[PDB]
Amino acid sequence: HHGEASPVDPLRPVVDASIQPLLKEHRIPGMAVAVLKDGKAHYFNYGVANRESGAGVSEQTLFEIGSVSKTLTATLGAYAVVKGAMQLDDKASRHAPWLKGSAFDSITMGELATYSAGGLPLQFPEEVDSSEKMRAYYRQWAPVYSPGSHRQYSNPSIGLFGHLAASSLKQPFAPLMEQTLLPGLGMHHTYVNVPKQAMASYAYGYSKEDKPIRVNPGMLADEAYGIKTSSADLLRFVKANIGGVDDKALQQAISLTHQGHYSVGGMTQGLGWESYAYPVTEQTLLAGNSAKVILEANPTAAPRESQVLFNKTGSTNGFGAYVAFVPARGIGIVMLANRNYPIEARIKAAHAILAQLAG
Ligand SMILES: Nc1nc2c(ncn2[C@@H]2O[C@H](COP(=O)(O)O)[C@@H](O)[C@H]2O)c(=O)[nH]1
Repeated sequence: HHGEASPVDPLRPVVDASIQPLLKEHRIPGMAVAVLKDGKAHYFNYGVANRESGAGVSEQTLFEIGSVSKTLTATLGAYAVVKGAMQLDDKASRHAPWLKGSAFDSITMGELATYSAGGLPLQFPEEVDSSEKMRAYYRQWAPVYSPGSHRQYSNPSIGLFGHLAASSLKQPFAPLMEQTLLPGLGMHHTYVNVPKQAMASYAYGYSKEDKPIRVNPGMLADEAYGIKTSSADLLRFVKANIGGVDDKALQQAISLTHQGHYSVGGMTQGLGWESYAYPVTEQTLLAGNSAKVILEANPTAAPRESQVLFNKTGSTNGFGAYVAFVPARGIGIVMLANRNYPIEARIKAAHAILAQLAG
């Protein structure tokens, strides 16, 4: 492209300098990046969304965001709190009579949401592939740790929280999310189930062997890791987490997702969101998002006292996402890739970009 005008956005060189080495190094087919600064959204797009169509990534491209979905699930849950349909200290079996008689008689909704129920695993056992088998699994589950004592990052945990939260509101999760929560968040290009009308915008994910893949149906996938969104919509969510929204209940729910419950090292666990004192060292940010924190059980420590950075990683077999933002500084970043590349790479690059945005 020698002789073409270079893009005019003065933030382009900052983003490029961090993102282009990322795409080359881990051979990422496409990434949509969106950045907030001084009340304005800046979109930077790289590569291709679908190798069959050759279509370039844009801020309208739909990516799987994996566990970033948990921030939306948690917001739905907080929304049920605000509406009075549940409290975080409710026993889980209050909201599901099929749970009465089990350990979930003594486990709170809050503990489900914050992966501190007592050692629920990261994933369902593979044989748990139906709603009936799911119910059986929960009723027979044996607590490993006492409730509240340990964080074990778990899809069955926040998955069940999302599920009972929607049950408290007398609506199935996916319609509730798409019809009430997401439109209130201004997220009109975000889906649990991507409709016919929007499929052409849906990227393919790409495995380590460069095979085109999309997320597999699994139990409570909708609740735990099943959202598809664009970088523009996700930046609207960042903005909603900073400036707020017009729906009064949704506004409260957003604030509730920021409230800390406990900490692990420098990370403080909120509802969905994980938070850090800002400015935050790269090492601290990497530690909070490390294999140790993600994969193994960690003891719960006292939460950080209520400036702050909020963040969440998301991954599926073919996608890698990350979002971080600092409300006190009006800055944020959304990075959505159609390849599941290392979390450490995501944090380092976001780290770097946010630091230059902070000025
Ligand atoms: N070893 C292992 N890693 C997982 C499993 N599920 C997700 N991960 C990884 O854990 C990290 C965090 O997931 P995320 O929070 O980004 O969805 C990602 O690197 C993701 O690929 C799993 O079942 N086993």
